[PDB]
Amino acid sequence: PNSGTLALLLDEGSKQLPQAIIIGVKKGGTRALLEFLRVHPDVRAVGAEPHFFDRSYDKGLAWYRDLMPRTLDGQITMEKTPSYFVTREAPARISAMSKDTKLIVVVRDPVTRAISDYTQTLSKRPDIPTFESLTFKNGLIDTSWSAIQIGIYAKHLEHWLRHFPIRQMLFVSGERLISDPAGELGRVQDFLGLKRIITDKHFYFNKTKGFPCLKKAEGSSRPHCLGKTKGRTHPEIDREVVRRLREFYRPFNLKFYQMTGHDFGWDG
Amino acid sequence: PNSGTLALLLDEGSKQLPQAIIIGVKKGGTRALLEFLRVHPDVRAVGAEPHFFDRSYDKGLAWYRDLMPRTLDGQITMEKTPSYFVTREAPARISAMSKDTKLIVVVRDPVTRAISDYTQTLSKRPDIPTFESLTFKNRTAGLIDTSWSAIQIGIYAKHLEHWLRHFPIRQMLFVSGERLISDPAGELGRVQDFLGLKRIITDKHFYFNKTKGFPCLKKAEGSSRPHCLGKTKGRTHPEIDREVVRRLREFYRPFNLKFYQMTGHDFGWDG
Ligand SMILES: O=C(O)C1=C[C@H](O)[C@@H](OS(=O)(=O)O)[C@H](O[C@H]2[C@H](O)[C@@H](NS(=O)(=O)O)[C@@H](O[C@H]3[C@H](O)[C@@H](OS(=O)(=O)O)[C@H](O[C@H]4[C@H](O)[C@@H](NS(=O)(=O)O)[C@@H](O)O[C@@H]4COS(=O)(=O)O)O[C@H]3C(=O)O)O[C@@H]2COS(=O)(=O)O)O1
Ligand SMILES: Nc1ncnc2c1ncn2[C@@H]1O[C@H](COP(=O)(O)O)[C@@H](OP(=O)(O)O)[C@H]1O
Ligand SMILES: Nc1ncnc2c1ncn2[C@@H]1O[C@H](COP(=O)(O)O)[C@@H](OP(=O)(O)O)[C@H]1O
Ligand code: NA
Ligand code: NA
Repeated sequence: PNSGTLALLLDEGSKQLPQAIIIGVKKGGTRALLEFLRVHPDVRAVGAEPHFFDRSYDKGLAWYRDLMPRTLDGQITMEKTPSYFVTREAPARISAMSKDTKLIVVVRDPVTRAISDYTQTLSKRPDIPTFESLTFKNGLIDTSWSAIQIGIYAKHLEHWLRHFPIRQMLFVSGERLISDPAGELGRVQDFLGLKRIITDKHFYFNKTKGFPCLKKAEGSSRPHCLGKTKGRTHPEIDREVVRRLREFYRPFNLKFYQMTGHDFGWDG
Repeated sequence: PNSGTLALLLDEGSKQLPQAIIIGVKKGGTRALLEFLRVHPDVRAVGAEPHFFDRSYDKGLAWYRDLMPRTLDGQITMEKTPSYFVTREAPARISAMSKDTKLIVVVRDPVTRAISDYTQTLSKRPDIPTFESLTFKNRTAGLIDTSWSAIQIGIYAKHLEHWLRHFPIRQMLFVSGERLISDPAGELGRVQDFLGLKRIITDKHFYFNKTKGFPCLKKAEGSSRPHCLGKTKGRTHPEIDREVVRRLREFYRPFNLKFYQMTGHDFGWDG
C-alpha cells in the first residue's frame, strides 16, 4: 500500500467483532463461500479459522477482536470456523458476544459430507480402515462416529435455536454453491444486507479441477481456484453402504427441511 | 497463486492485443479510470503506460502483445497511454492493429487540465517560468502561445478530427473527468456499457477520503484493503492570475463548443 492509503486505515479504520459468522458445516463448502464473499467491497474476513468459540475461548474477546481485520464504516467483519455448528457451548458463547450475530451454515448432503470428512482424514492418516468399516458398529450404523454425527443437522440446529431466532440463520446449499455460485451468493448477500455485487461474471468453471473458480480473487488480479485439499477425489463407496446411510439420514433430512423451510434435494 | 490456478491461465488463457485503449487525455483522469475499471472481474490491464504507439512502435505488435497480461475468455485486455490522443501516427497505427479497437478519452476542462499539466512539470522542474509567462506569446496583445504543449493538448476538437479519419465516433467514448470525480460509479456505468461489460462496479466500490479530497476504492484490484491514488494524483494547483484564466477560457470556448457538438455531449466547461 501507499502513504495516503496506509494512513487512511490508521485514522478511519477500526476493528469490529464479527457481525456475521460462517459456523459450519465441516466439508460443506465453507472455504469456498468465504473466498467468494471476500470479493465484495463491503466484506473483510479473517484469513484463517479462528476457532475462538470452540478452542480458544480462554483467550478473551479482546484477543478475538485484534484478530479481526480493520474495516471502514459500512464493511462487515467475518470469520469462518466449521466446527462451531457442533460445539455444544458455541451457541451460548456467540449469543453472549452479541445476540444480533448473523449465522451462516453451508450444508451438504450428509452422505457425501461424511465421505468427504472421511477422505480428509485419510489424506492425513492413510492407514485408517475403509469408510465402509467405520460406518457400521455391527448392520447398525455407528452414530458415535463424528463423520456420521455431524451430518444430523436437525439435531444441532435445535441447540442453536435455543439461543438464536431462525431468521438470523442462513442455510446455504453446498451443492448449489458448486452448480450455481452466483445464485447462492445472491441469497447470502441479501441475508447479510449487502448490495448484490458478486455475480455470474465473477466465476469461471475449471473443467480440469471440476469446480468453479474465481475469475478474480480478492487478493489477486489473477483467477483463483481453491487448493488441492478442496475438491478431493473420494474413494468409491459400496452402494449398499450408500443406500443404508441415505436411509438413515432421510428422516433427519426431511425434519431439517421443515425447520429451515427449504428442501435441499438430498432425497429427491 | 497455486498449481490449479497457474495451470489454468497457462492452459486456458492467452495474451491478446487490447480490445480497448484509454488514449487520453493527459491529466484528464486516466489513471483513476483504469484503476477503477480493474476492479471488474472481466478487465485485465497493463499496469504501466506502454507508450507503444507513440514511442516504441518499432518494437512491433508481438512485443506489444507480450506486455499484456494473460486473460481468460470473456475478459477484456486494456492499457492506457495519455499521449496517444495527440500522437500524429497513433490513429493510423491503432487502426492497422485492429479497425475494431474501442477507444476511451477522459477529458477535462482545458483550463484546469493545462494548469494540472503545468503543475506536474513544476513538481519535476521547480525553476520553470510561471504559468502566466508560458501562456502568452505576447502578453500585452494577449497573443496566446498555442505551440505550448499545455495549451495544445486541450484543443480536443482538432485532435479528435484526426481520430475520426480512422475510427467511427461510435467506437470512441468520451469520459467526463469532472464527473469521474463527483460521481465515479455514475461514470463507470457508462464505461462498462460501452465496453460490453456487465455493470458490476457500483457505488459500494467507492469511499470518499476527506483528507485526500477525492474518492478512493474500498477495495483495489487484487487487494483487500482500501486504495486512494498516490501523491502525484490530485496535486494542489498554484493560484493563477484571474485575467489569464479568463483569457484562456475565452480561447477554448469555441473549440469546446465544437467538441460538444462532435461528441453529442456538453461537458459543462462553459456554463
Ligand atoms: O500511472 C500514471 O498515471 C502516472 C504515475 C506517475 O506518478 C506520473 O508521474 S509524474 O511524476 O509525471 O506525475 C505519471 O506521469 C506520466 C504521464 O502520465 C505521461 N503523460 S503522457 O506523455 O501524456 O502520456 C508522461 O508525461 C511526461 C512525458 O513523458 C513528457 O514527454 S518527454 O519530454 O519525456 O518526451 C512530457 O513533457 C512535456 C512537459 O509536460 C511540458 N510541460 S507543460 O508545462 O505541461 O507544458 C513541456 O515541457 O513539454 C514537455 C515535452 O513535450 S513533448 O514531448 O510533446 O515535446 O510530459 C511529461 C509530464 O507532463 O509529466 O510521463 C509521465 C511520467 O513522467 S516521469 O517524469 O517519467 O515520471 O503518470
Ligand atoms: N469452487 C470450489 N472449489 C473446490 N471445492 C469446492 C468448491 N465449491 C465447493 N467446494 C466443496 O467444498 C468442500 C470443502 O468444504 P470445506 O471448505 O467446508 O472443508 C469440498 O469437498 P470435497 O473435497 O469432498 O469435494 C468441495 O466439494
Ligand atoms: N479518485 C481520484 N483521485 C485522484 N485524482 C483523481 C481521481 N479522480 C480523478 N482524478 C484526477 O486525475 C488527474 C490526473 O489525471 P492523469 O492520471 O490522467 O494524469 C488529477 O489531476 P490533478 O493532479 O490536477 O488533481 C485529478 O484531478
Ligand atoms: Na475427518
Ligand atoms: Na506537464
